[PDB]
Amino acid sequence: HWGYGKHNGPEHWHKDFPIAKGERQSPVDIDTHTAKYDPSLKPLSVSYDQATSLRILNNGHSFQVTFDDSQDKAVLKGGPLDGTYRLLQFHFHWGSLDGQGSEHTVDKKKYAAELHLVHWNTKYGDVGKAVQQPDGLAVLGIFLKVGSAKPGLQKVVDVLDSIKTEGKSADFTNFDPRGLLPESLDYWTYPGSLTTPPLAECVTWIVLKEPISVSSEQVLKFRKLNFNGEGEPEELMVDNWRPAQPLKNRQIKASFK
Ligand SMILES: O=C1NS(=O)(=O)c2cc(-n3cc(CCO[C@H]4O[C@@H](CO)[C@@H](O)[C@H](O)[C@@H]4O)nn3)ccc21
Ligand SMILES: O=C1NS(=O)(=O)c2cc(-n3cc(CCO[C@H]4O[C@@H](CO)[C@@H](O)[C@H](O)[C@@H]4O)nn3)ccc21
Ligand SMILES: [Zn+2]
Ligand SMILES: [Zn+2]
Repeated sequence: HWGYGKHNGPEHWHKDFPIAKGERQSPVDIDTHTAKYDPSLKPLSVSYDQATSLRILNNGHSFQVTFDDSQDKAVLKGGPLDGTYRLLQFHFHWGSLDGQGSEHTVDKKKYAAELHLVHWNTKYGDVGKAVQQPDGLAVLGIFLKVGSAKPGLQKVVDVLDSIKTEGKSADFTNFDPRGLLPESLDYWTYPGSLTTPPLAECVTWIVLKEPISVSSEQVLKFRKLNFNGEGEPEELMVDNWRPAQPLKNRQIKASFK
């Protein structure tokens, strides 16, 4: 009923999810010359030392690594946020070729991929309640460019052969998501939405300025995953990105000059 193909892709999503044409949809193009430096924005606090990864799963739209969010173990605070947001999962969006794959763009530039670390506001008790609130989630977005390998991604890439098709999962304990972060935490921020159905308008977006570099071999492994289930016609999981949506009545703020 929804995907990234011609007949069920982003241009169709509004029929089942009318909020797709809403006032705070994501992703957006980040126009760097219109984003305003906000000296009131605090440094982002990423506290991932006690993260407990659980599983890696092909859900037919991406692959995701899930975390134990039943306690304040891996949390995001600070930056534009009030209160504490627990890490639930990370996943990626990527392209069929290196010149596309990201969801956010920077002055219309598309990156080869984009990493989303999804966190929810503990004031609302569980993620299902958080997605119904305008400040319920915080998603840390990180761009990927192709160049050198990212050592902290290799443990992910090497297990993808075991979750090739929709529905497959595997144990993925003791994975440290700090290994996926760039050096700088300079960021842009704006209020937006989930980028997949149900497209709920519950996200404070925090998009890092500095991309991470991954190797061509690493992204090639992303592109060997399948959207389909085992035994169905093979359709490579590539181009699983929603394009930029209208900014409408929103301001993007920068944490840096
Ligand atoms: O593709 C995307 N770009 S995204 O960052 O906007 C983004 C955000 C999301 N979210 C959806 C939800 C609602 C609960 O669902 C979650 O239920 C948990 C168990 O409680 C997890 O087991 C499970 O992983 C799942 O995520 N929260 N975030 C999904 C896709 C995307
Ligand atoms: O003194 C200040 N420092 S400030 O930068 O914090 C600041 C911000 C503001 N505003 C922020 C907004 C919400 C976004 O709407 C904005 O985006 C445009 C394109 O999106 C149009 O919708 C509209 O023209 C608009 O510019 N409205 N006003 C006013 C004064 C000051
Ligand atoms: Zn469906
Ligand atoms: Zn995402």
